[PDB]
Amino acid sequence: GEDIGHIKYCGIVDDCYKSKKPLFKIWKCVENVCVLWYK
Repeated sequence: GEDIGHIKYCGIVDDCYKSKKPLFKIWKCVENVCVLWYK
């Protein structure tokens, strides 16, 4: 299990990642933390 990574307690609404023009939806605000693509 993880242990204090590089989270930031949610992003803002739907832009957790740091970029105003990404390539694909990955980082999202979930569980009050930054989560990647999950199927």
